[PDB]
Amino acid sequence: SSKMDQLRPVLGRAGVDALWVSAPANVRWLSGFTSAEDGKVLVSPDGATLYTDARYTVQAQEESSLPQYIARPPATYEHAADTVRGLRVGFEAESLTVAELEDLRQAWPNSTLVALRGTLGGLRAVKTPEEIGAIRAAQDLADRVYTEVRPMIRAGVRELDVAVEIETRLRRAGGESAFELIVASGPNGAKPHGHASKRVIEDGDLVTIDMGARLGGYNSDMTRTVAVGTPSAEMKRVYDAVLEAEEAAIAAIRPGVRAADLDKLARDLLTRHGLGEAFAHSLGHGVGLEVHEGPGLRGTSQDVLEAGMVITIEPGAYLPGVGGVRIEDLILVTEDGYEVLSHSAKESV
Amino acid sequence: SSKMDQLRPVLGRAGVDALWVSAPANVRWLSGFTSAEDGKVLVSPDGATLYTDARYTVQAQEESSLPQYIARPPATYEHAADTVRGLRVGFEAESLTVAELEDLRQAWPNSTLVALRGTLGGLRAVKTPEEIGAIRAAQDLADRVYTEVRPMIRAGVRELDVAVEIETRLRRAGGESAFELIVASGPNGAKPHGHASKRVIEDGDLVTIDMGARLGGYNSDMTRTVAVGTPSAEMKRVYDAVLEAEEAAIAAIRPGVRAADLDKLARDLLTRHGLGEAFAHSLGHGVGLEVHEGPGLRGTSQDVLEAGMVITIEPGAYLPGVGGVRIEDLILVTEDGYEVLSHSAKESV
Ligand SMILES: [Mn+2]
Ligand SMILES: [Mn+2]
Ligand code: NA
Ligand code: NA
Repeated sequence: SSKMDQLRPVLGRAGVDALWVSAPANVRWLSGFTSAEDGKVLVSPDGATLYTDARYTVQAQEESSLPQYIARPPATYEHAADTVRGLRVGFEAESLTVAELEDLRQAWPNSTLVALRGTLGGLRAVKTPEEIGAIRAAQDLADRVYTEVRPMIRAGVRELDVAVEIETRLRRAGGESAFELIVASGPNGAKPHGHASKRVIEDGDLVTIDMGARLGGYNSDMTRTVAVGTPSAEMKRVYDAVLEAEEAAIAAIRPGVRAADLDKLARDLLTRHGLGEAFAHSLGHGVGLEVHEGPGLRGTSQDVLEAGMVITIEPGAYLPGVGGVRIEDLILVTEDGYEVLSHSAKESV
Repeated sequence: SSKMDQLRPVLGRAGVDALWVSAPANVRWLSGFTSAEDGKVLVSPDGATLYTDARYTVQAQEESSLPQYIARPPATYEHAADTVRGLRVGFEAESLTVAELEDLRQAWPNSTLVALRGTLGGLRAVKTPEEIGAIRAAQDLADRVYTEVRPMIRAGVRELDVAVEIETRLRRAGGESAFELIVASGPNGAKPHGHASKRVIEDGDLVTIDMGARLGGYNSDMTRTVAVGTPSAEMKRVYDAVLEAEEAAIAAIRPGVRAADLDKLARDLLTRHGLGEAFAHSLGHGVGLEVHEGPGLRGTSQDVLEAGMVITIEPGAYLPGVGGVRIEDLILVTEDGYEVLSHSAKESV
């Protein structure tokens, strides 16, 4: 099915006649426009139109699968007004500011603006071959840079300086770091939400490297933990347990599997190995135009995996004050299983 | 005056009894909390409270000048509800999403939520000595890195690689690039909104470097243009005109001067030197917790400079297809004039 034909039944079920698309990832998903922060799309009974300004005339003509109307706000949505007269027009309430909604309400007095909250969550969950190709290119860049930087990860090096080297090489390659880099050594390994500090890596530390590349608008995401010297017996057990959990959850991926059941498989396994008050509260997430997008692999998830989805699998176990381990791979769901896209080594410790 | 005593009369004039502060820069401005994306402040007739979750208990106790209530959303604003019963509660409509407003409306059914749009613009325009000190530290880092990287800017080097070197050194120093770096050489100098491309710098090019450092939460901002080899007679005239405009506008800074009149001084000067269909449409902006904040130096501005404000002055002239020049300094308004905070050399071409 075409993207528009995927979207329209979702709008029907949501009880709207039209949709003002303002989230940059959904503007780009629908239209192909790659400067989507400066575009908007109106989906309506008359079709679908990309709105952007005259700086982007040539670029939008070349990129957009949708006809274009060229103007700056507020001319864009004022021009759109007659198209939406008498209609229920959905908008993306998790994205749109109150001021932006006020602007639309003033411009469309003969329309009913309808807030959509979770409605479009996971709209982009299934990727086309072209999209998968772009994600592969991003992840291949991430793997190349990780493999280049890995030998620098040794005693005497600051976490921060490992992160700098990763960022440097991603940028020199024409990409960028997809999110704030995590290089978490020793007790810093036990803090999720920690990034890369000035802490110097020492012999006996595990080091967790959580990184991704954004390249051509698409993201990748992986996590590795490595040993510098010989870790404690305890941190080795932690590492082996998390690796066991990761490889077990990956091996259950197939069309039709419930995201929540993957989460349960990992938490049960960690619990059997003594780590069931220590683990991460989501197992993973979709990756695409955003680093974090649908589906979600929480215990409460109602998502069901299908072929073409790209997700992470990332069990984690944290021992506050001591250390912690995360290991994550980027996975493509296939017609009868999965394909691991992230190829960097997973080492023993 | 204290920050709260600055804010309360603004709220009075705006016709509200209370304010839900959600913009991270204003959460931090009022409270001192430095992880302000994960905090909110309620200003009310009962006082002012910082809301954040238990991950931040110790940090918020140490940092916050305001009492704290520790919880995750929605417990935070549900706990706040009885404080705002019967009140007109302002919220920051340019920041808050529609979904976030819906959440507050459900939690505060006996309150009236009042959208504030431009109300708090320039709230943070005047800086304290401590704030100025933080901005000086950021700009000093920017100057140090610019001076280190300047000699690499030569024929044969990609724009992108100059940007990478800047980013690398800012990050290694414990800061970061404040915004997407611009290194614009040759005809790329004529494109505002261009950043750093793979274009190789050549003899005869001007190169425009637009950069800032974020350090300890505060930003800096400057722009330099330099010559690689000998530029055309025309681009030299452009450079000299823009430098003349910049130094003229800076020299008019004092308490009481109108931001719009600074803009007029620069556009008149560029027009006298043949560049009055070529120039930038704002002369500059405040800098602080955000790179772009009040005041604004557009022709339509109603802002008036006062002592303690930190602003940029940045005339620009662009010759599409040929080249362009921007030059910018970061300026502190003083009791009877100004002080230039950005110290990097401004060269002849
Ligand atoms: Mn990761
Ligand atoms: Mn600048
Ligand atoms: Na991954
Ligand atoms: Na400046």
